[PDB]
Amino acid sequence: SGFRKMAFPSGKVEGCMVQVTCGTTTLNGLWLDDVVYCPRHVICTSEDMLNPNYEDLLIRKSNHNFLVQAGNVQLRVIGHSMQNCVLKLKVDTANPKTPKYKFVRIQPGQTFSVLACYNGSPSGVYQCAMRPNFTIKGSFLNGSCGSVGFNIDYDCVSFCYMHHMELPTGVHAGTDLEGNFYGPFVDRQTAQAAGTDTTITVNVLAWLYAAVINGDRWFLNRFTTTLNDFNLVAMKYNYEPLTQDHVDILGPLSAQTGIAVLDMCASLKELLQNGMNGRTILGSALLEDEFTPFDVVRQCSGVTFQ
Amino acid sequence: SGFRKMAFPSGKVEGCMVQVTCGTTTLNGLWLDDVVYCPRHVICTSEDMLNPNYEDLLIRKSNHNFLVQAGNVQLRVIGHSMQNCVLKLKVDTANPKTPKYKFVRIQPGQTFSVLACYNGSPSGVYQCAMRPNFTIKGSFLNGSCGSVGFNIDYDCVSFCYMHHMELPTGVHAGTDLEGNFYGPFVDRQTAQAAGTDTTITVNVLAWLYAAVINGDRWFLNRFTTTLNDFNLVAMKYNYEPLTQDHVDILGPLSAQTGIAVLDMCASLKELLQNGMNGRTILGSALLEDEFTPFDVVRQCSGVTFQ
Ligand SMILES: *C(=N)[C@H](C[C@@H]1CCNC1=O)NC(=O)[C@H](CC(C)C)NC(=O)c1cc2c(OC)cccc2[nH]1
Ligand SMILES: *C(=N)[C@H](C[C@@H]1CCNC1=O)NC(=O)[C@H](CC(C)C)NC(=O)c1cc2c(OC)cccc2[nH]1
Repeated sequence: SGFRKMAFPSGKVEGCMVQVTCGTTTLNGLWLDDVVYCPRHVICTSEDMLNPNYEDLLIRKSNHNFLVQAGNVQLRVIGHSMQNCVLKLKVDTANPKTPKYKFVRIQPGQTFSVLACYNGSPSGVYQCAMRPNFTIKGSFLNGSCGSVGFNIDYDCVSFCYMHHMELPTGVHAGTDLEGNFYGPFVDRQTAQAAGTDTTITVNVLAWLYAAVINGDRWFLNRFTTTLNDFNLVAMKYNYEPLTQDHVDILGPLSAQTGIAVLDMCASLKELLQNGMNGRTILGSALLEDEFTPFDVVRQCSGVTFQ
Repeated sequence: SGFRKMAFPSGKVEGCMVQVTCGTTTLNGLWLDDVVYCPRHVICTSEDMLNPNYEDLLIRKSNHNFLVQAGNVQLRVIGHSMQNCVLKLKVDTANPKTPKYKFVRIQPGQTFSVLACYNGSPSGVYQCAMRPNFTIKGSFLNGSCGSVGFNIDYDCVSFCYMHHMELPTGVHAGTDLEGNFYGPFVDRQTAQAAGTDTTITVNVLAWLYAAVINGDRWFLNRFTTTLNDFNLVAMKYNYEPLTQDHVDILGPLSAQTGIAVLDMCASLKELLQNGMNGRTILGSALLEDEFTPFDVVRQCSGVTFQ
């Protein structure tokens, strides 16, 4: 029993983090096989940062301008290339700890673990959601760039995120491991706006099912609703429209708890309209939206990895 | 910027988790050097837990009744002993992945990372506090006993917790790695009460300092108070009394934010008396008490380990 924001064990990723230095700037990179992946702004100087021409800054640099070290081991760089917003440095030695791995572009509302790193060394791990406006609510300081987010499916690490910037509002933005930003952001020292963020309805409902599985049941009611009528209440309170694909995803949970999806929608509707009344669900006074239905199912059925 | 409940990177601990089988029952153990540590109730049969005589169940068992598996490697058991509520299995081979480590008995209000495991393999990691009533608010299913809690200081893992039971109210209890329970709990299927749980006042203030560091400042006020006067407010509201030791520990944070401890107590008093008014602090509608002052400084100044 109990239910926590839980991250994936980070052993397989800690083994891949290295420090990458170019001139003054140091950040993190990801060492897999014979390639190190790192954010490309490692090649900026404190002036050229307000609008860099990265194709023309990469030209002033040769391999040996790139200092890569795994722990105290220095790696020899034997090639370098730019793909979108990441640099890829070919190194002489292939990471003996390379896990079996995939590169995956994640979808809004999906969750992943972040291993926050500084100077190539892990500091901590936490779970995160890719918000609908393509930001994440993380904990990142100077030097954190190159930190990666990931999921683990059995033995396979799915890398989905590399960290690149903090926006004005204090949320975070970054790329997939192909260097393509999530969202409309660019890697330049400019003030960029994220759009308005809705709440992930399908996740809030999966959390209500976790609550019920764990004994927390005061929010259950006698009522019902329809997908279209609840969706009017979702608009008003800034929740993503709920779809029949979402309904289908909540079904194994609906079928474990004996509570049909649309009656759980009805319980939610009434929490949105009247609030919680100073009570709590799974220890929270707010509606939590960073658990996918998969997360709820992993944590209530006990899925392992190694 | 940002602030999350972060766990320590779990790599050094994953290398130590193994499976321990005694008849029908399988749970987790901790392999360090040539010794495996696991909860002694691995030797109970599904009947005997209501009142076990552990010395007399442990006598019916020989080395070879204990099957240890580290991944797929079966370890040979060459000795066994009971120390308080933990079994110690002497195995022929020393764990090649043994980190530098100590066993530590932590104090109420200190935090630690939990690596939750099943069948000897890691499922996930989250951060936890030892409540004042010596329980923890975790996420543990059947098979999770033997999961351990730990802190990392640079290169040394400090093991502080091994998981043994869930109480009626759905909180959790366990031992230090010498097998002594935190709290008044015993390892038998009996009706056991956690005491009344107070809130960890020194941690709530540490979270308010974190909030201010990160821009959340709306709870700051013009008023002040005294140590004895706020403590009258802490009693009524179920908070542990604040001491000048606590003041002294909150001082480096008071000196980073330019806010003396007693002015921050004053902000808290009025949150306790008036609520939050539908607002949030660091994304929470509740007052968080599972960040120690140390945790706040680790996360706001970016401390690393590996
Ligand atoms: C990576 N090391 C760092 C991570 C930030 C540091 C502070 N918290 C983070 O998450 N990234 C950056 O510093 C990034 C570098 C560019 C060249 C890609 N810049 C920013 O992240 C940045 C610029 C900025 C402005 O205008 C300059 C205004 C508000 C916020 C902001 N953030
Ligand atoms: C260990 N593998 C397991 C962990 C539990 C499983 C369910 N959630 C957990 O945390 N421990 C036990 O099953 C433990 C066995 C020993 C201590 C004999 N028993 C309990 O944890 C337990 C007994 C109990 C009773 O019986 C009076 C009543 C309410 C709750 C409860 N929990």
